[PDB]
Amino acid sequence: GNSVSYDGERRVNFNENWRFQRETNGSIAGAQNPGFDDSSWRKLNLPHDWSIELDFNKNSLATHEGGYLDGGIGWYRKTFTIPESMKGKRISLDFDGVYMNSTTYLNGEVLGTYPFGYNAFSYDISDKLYKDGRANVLVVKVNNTQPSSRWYSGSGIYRNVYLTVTDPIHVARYGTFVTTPNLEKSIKEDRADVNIKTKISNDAAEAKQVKIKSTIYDGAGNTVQTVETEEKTAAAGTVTPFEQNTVIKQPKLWSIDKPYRYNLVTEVIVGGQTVDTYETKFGVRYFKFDENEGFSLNGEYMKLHGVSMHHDLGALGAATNARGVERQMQIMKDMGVNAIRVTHNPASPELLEAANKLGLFIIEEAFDSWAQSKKPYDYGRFFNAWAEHDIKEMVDRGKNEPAIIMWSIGNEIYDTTNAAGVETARNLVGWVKEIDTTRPTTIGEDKTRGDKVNVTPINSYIKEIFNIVDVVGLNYSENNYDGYHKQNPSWKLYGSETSSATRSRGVYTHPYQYNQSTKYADLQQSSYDNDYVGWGRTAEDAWKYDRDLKHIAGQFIWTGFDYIGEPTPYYNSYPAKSSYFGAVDTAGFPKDIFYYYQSQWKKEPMVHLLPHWNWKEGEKVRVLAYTNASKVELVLNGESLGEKNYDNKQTSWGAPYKETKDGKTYLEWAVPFKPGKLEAVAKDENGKVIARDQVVTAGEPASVRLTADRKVVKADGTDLSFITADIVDSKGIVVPDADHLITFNVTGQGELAGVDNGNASSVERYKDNKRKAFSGKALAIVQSSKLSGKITVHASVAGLSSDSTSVFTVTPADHDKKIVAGIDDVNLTVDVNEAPKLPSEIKVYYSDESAAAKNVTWDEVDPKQYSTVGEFTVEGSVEGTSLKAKAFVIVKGIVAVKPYSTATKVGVQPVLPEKATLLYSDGTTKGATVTWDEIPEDKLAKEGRFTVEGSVEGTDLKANVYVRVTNEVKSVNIMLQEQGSAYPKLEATFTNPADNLQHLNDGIKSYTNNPVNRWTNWTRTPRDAGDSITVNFGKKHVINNLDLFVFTDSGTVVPEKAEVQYWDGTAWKDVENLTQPSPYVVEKNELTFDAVATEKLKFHLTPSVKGKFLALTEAEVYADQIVMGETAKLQSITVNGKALEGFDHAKKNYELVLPYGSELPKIEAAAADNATVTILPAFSYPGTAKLFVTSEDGKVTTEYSIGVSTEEP
Repeated sequence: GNSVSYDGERRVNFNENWRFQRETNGSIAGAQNPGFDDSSWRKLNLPHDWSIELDFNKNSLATHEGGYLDGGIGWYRKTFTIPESMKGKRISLDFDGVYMNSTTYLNGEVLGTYPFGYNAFSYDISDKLYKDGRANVLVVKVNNTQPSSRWYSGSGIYRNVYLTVTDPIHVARYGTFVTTPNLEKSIKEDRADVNIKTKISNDAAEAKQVKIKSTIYDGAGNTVQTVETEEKTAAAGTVTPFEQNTVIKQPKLWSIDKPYRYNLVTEVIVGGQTVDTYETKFGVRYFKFDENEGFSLNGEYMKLHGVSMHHDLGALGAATNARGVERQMQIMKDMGVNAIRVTHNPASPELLEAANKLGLFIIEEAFDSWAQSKKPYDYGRFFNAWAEHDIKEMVDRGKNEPAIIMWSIGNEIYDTTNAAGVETARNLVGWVKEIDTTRPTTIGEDKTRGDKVNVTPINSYIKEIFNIVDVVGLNYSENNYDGYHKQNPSWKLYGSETSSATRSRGVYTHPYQYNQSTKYADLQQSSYDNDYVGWGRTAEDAWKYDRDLKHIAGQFIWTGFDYIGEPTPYYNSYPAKSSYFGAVDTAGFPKDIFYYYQSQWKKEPMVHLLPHWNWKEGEKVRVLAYTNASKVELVLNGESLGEKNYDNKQTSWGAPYKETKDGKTYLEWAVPFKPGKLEAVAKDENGKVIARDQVVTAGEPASVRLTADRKVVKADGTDLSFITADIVDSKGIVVPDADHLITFNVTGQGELAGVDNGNASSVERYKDNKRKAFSGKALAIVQSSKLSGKITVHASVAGLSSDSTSVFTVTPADHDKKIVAGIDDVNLTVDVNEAPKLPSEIKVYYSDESAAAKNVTWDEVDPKQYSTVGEFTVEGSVEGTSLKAKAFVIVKGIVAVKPYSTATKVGVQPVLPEKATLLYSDGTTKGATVTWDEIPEDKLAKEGRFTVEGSVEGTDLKANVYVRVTNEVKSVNIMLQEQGSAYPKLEATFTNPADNLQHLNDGIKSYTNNPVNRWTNWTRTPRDAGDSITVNFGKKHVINNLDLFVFTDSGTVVPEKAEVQYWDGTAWKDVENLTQPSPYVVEKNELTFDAVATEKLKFHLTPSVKGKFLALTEAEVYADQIVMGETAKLQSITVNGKALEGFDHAKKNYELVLPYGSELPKIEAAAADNATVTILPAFSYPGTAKLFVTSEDGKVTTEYSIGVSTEEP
């Protein structure tokens, strides 16, 4: 409980040294009062979301709409003391945000409560604090009862917390309001009129004469204008407004492509000298929403290329972070976005700051729902009492911001059709108009959609509300865009939410089909932009609707970034947790629709090829090229496939745009896949090259190379660097479908903030060290600490060469001068007897992220280290700075023999794969083609195993493999009947004696005229729960089809469902390719279920019409295959052919002490009755050889580990 630091700064950071606890076994009595002992409670910093830390409970009170993260009640506590420096002056506690139903106590007394929680609030605290110097105990209770939102929201203090220390006479909470009336006219004379409607409050015991000095500061820092008011009395305890006017000569206008701003410093003067100062940054701008010409900033017309977003920052959870929000805005700007529609709740301050700096329009949403709540614990529970306060606070906070151009009142509100809804809307508009009057108020409506093909008539109350608001927004109602403009010329229209399509990264299924909200087995969505919710639209359709109409200001594509929760195409699905709507995945890797929108909006030339190039030989693959170029041709590994081009179509008012004759905005080809490289060139209207892009096929996974966005970060303790882990081919090409487990490791002046891959269907906790790559990529976030230095990140994958990358951490004072911040170390790996390569120039990283390449002098080299196997380091120097370089080089290759195993049995040759691993005793993992030795049938037609030599190609040494006695598979041929066979036997939960179950495979049906064949489940006792049928097999074949026909009578009906299953040999498991049909009582049917090892095949049923019983007519099944068998435990263990000390099942690990520098031991092990043993020869000095064995049929196994140890040097 250290005293808060303070050095005269008006606002003091308060995120340090807090304690947290989450209720798990009922209420924690006595938490609020100081008497509680929180010694055991964990420490942490306040940008924090205790709902992302937890794991995905599928029984969480929040269903799929919420991400399945648990909510509940959490407690926060801080003990602190006020330094004497701040005694006798006003202090207040400010929260920028804390989720639902906050209740804060101080010194064991209720300090206040605030339900809304998406919005900042404050409490006055000076009186409560102990001026005696005692320890003040602050407690915050958060009661985010989980069923409270549609989208995942996090929990706890997810925004920065501050203390505000000011003189008793001080500027108000938001006591500044900079506006430039009539700028549209005054700009003609290069003169920006300014008004400063500042406010000051006096908490002193008696009124004092007060004076204001306000000076507008240029962006660089030089002054621009100054003003000073005549002194007036400030009545004690009340706010006395002031107003000043000034003119700025030749203003620098804020613009999307040039976001300039001015800083205003208001100094309060009492007694002839300053007593308080306030900083507020504004900009000079003027925009108009015209009912005919739409949006236009300054005197320039421009469409509102916008996207909706959610406050969710991704792997960070709900916790705000400046760099993360900045990265999101920068990516969206790179997409060509102009405006951001903020969620359905107010914006974080970091979002507004990023918008101002990068130049993006912002629309603030007030509420997700009015009094009519949408969830049992939603905000509507408190609306009647807190709506005015919340809307007033939001408008007051955002008013000075130049980025904001709107104040949305709500969205998707189900009581908006009632008269009371109109009354509430009028009241809300009035409340908003009280503070701010220079921005329109709007509302997003969806009920106007109706049938999305026709101009739906408008409900009367909706018409009244639309008249009330200044600008009207529409949800998925493109059909009403032009009609309502004709029927209501006064209105101004724009698309609040359009094209709610779904798409996953790296998934390219059903290219030639468009489906409306259809689930799939793999829990994915096609990236061909052909899947959407029923009310949504294809992105091309929505963009075509918006583009053609002048009066429409623009659209806001839903969910620029996907977010946790709301997986609409997979309602109530168990593994699905994250929305698919994202144009950029949760981690931040763009999808292909990113490039579509880039081509559509950004004016720079570019090209992107949609599908990856790792398909099967001889297959036709749909290839689409998003581009704004007039021509494109694909050079398929040397030969041009064919050129396609656009037509420079012009809109009604003459806007030029490109599109094909067919009316498609994207070029397309149908190409038979040929492995190799596929390059595309964009040719301008004259046929001259303007941009290029290529996709090249990848091979086997080779490495895990890491890339960081910003290699230099600030040491403030919160700046982040986003590192991308890519599974890449030996050539360095990212493998399109790579999905492996990556284990990270971070050391230095930084910590692992989180990990991500973007797999919406993965339920792997974000706050963990390891993460499974999805579509060949993964993301690890590292945050700097208070101390300068470097952060080193290490990643490793089983079977692939590891990699490491560095991130340099400089102090905030350093980050304005290009002092040398560090140098990246070259990583090299070469075969034995292979010379190295050191680049003549290496990248030297100054501060300010202004890195560059510089000359390098490399120290002498001794060829001894490369005519051998091992590891070492090489040094160098750089002329520019005294800092030294460094290089790590790995030498590996042929060392010793490598273990391996395979399997066989009677009548079948062993499984001889055509590739062998180059798993030498050094950690090598290269693969090479192998031809295994021929074996005669004398060895194969009996029990036992044998050794087979692997004639590897291109390598000096051959591979040796051992044989298990379990493998069994022959063919996939068709079979009709068996003269002699005992396999076709069946059993069921119940069967009627008068209906033989074995008659279901006679092959006879009663379509024309034949004997009646059926099976009966009728019983006087109801059996509506369900019954199942089973069939056994012992074949070595693959199934071709499956029968599920049905017989019906006065008592029997069709099954409700068929939950087919397979028995590989140890349990029951559901089969793949189910495709169960709806009732089929009329005509024939055919099914082609997946081929699986199905020693016993079983399917469970339930009655289609309950109260009736089950029946069948023909359910023949055909084939099966077998894999596994039996074996025993471990028997042998050795080190360099010797024994081992203290070897027993009980001990976890064993080691052998060796002289220092000794060659790594050869470690071998064997198992009784020739079991599968995962032998692991020693590879390097650090590490231990860990072995695992297969034994018996179930959990029987034991971990055997031998750790190499040495003596001192």
